[PDB]
Amino acid sequence: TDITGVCPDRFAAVREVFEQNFADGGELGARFAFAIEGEVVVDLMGGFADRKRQVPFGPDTLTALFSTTKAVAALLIARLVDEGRLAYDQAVADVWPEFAQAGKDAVTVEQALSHQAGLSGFPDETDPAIWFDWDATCAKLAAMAPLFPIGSASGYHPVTYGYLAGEIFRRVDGRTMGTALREDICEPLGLDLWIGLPDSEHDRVADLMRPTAMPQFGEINPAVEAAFFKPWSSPKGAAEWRRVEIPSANGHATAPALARLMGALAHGGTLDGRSLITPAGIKAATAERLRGRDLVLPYEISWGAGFMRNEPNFYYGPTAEAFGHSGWGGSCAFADPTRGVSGAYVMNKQGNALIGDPRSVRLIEAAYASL
Repeated sequence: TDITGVCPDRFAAVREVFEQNFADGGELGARFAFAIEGEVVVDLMGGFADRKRQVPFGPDTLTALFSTTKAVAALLIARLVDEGRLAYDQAVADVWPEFAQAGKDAVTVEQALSHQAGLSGFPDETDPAIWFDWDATCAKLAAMAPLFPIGSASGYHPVTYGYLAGEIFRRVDGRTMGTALREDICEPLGLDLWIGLPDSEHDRVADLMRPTAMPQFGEINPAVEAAFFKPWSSPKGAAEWRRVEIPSANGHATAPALARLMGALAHGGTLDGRSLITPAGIKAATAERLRGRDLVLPYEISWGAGFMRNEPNFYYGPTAEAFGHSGWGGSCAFADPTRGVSGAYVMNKQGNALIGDPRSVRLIEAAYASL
């Protein structure tokens, strides 16, 4: 396997681990980026963008991020709160009056973003194309009765979270998340990161290789059932799925784009001299809302306001208070404000680890062991 990119002598262990991930068919293509105070210092590429292995996974290759996108949604909300346009303990119904139905009139923003609001999936018969109709999806969520109580256990919302976060954002900011992301962050800072991908970018999107075997969920319950095991649990063709905005699942990016964005959260909220958020705003967004066994993801999880915190599983390295989010098949992006570092692993061969895919964990551990 030809590994290319930048990797200083200080991070030689990262290149070694990266090369080993490609051994014995562990990859199709992948990119790993590691940043110190917002500056990308490691950016390695290997393998192929296409299932035929005829096209290199290269500098402009975009990949679907799946739930790694949720870290971007969380940041966009965190900015609204930091700007004083929204408060984490504000009732969702205050900005989205229709949400008050079925007893949800007191659910707060931070409760929704930490998977407490009981809307992990639709339990009842649902058209599987509803997800392509933003208004119909939000209307169904607004009318839905929660599947479990606030402040009991989190029950990860794999798809619905993007509509909860996105609609709160839209009603407060005015723009969609993807539009604000592009206008306020990605265009000015030159980040190759998108929610809602125009057709002109589709030719550089990597093929995906679907998992060899299903992930091993925990005990069945109505939340995991609705979230993952219905005919309608997941979202028409590949181009429309790219074009629309699904802030829980359909972001597209390169690994350095995510490492730079999370790097700003690791470096006082500033990226290339531009303040995205205050330190106070970062601290408010990442504070633990609750911790314990998740009803949907088969893990003990400490949730911030949409960010996954690192303890107790340490899939983002050794710092307990680091944070980020991981994606279906193995991608991830994280920030460590304590050490000032950030990183992202973006690949197109999907594994069956819902979080903590060992390809990403080994790379992050090698990066930290190089510090």
